[PDB]
Amino acid sequence: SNQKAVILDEQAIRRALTRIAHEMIERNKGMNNCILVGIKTRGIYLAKRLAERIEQIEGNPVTVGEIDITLYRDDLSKKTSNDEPLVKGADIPVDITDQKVILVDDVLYTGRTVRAGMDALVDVGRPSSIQLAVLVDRGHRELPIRADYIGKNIPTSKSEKVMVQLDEVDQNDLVAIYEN
Amino acid sequence: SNQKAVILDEQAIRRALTRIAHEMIERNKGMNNCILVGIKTRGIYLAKRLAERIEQIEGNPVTVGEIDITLYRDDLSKKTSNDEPLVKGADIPVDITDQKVILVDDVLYTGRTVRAGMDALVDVGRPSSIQLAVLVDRGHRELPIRADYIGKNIPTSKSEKVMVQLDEVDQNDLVAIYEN
Repeated sequence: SNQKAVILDEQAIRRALTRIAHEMIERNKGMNNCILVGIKTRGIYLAKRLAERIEQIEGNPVTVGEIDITLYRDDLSKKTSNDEPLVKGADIPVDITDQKVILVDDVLYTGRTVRAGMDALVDVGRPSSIQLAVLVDRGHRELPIRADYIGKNIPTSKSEKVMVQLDEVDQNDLVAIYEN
Repeated sequence: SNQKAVILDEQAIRRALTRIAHEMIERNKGMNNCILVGIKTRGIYLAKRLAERIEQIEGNPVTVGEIDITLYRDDLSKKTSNDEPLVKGADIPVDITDQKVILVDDVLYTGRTVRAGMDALVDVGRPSSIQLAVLVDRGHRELPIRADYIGKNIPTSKSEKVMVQLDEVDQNDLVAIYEN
């Protein structure tokens, strides 16, 4: 059992998202004229949970969009994690120009997925600003990107992988770190 | 005289660049296989100064590239600062793929110029990472960008402008803050 450790149990996930929701409301005037955009399949589901939490706290709906991204690599190396983002498409159901957008990512690692998400946003509109909310920050950035909202920060080596499980995809809520 | 204040005199500029040069060498194995790329006219001149400082400390030359960017705005508002970057072109004289690149900016403000600089880099190659060095960070980010190396951090309001003067452009070395 010693090559996996739980870094967020289901309670901690709920608590972290609830805290992020409150931080969004405090920093962004109750989230009027602010849109959440998920990246990664699990980032999308997290953005939808966050929108529902903000609606319950504030009483007004929050719009959610999605950016569909797959990460590839240029070589045959299985150890190194996928680090070249391909934007498959995007669906943001309202105009973002002059609005605040918050990108929602499950795990902040190299920053490359975020960079492609910002590019996809500025391709469809001219938001007044883009912020970044992440469930876990595991360090090892390869770009000059930082999150505005963080569920939990953990130290990691490059030999490790962080796995997020969500009910919607995986039929359970958990975050764990694994040795590769 | 009370609508301008000097935040870096010529001594402080020299000292800040010398400190950034040492920090680059400590963090990046003496800057072998690391390229500096300036953005903004003054960011280019700063990158060339930094390269010369690293050469003097380490003894090996450092390659400098340039990205040519002009900032525009979509409206007639003179108060708000220019916030839409147009990449006019780039000249990076070596391949950047699998190399470390450091972008050099004079003043970090919204982050939008940096975002266009990263995009221009990933359009011509696949660097192993991109870092960011700035002479001054004046806050008020509009994107989730942070510098890796900072000469000086200052608090500012949106009513203020930061002016960098360099010998190469302005015939003097100074940084000041002004009330708009």
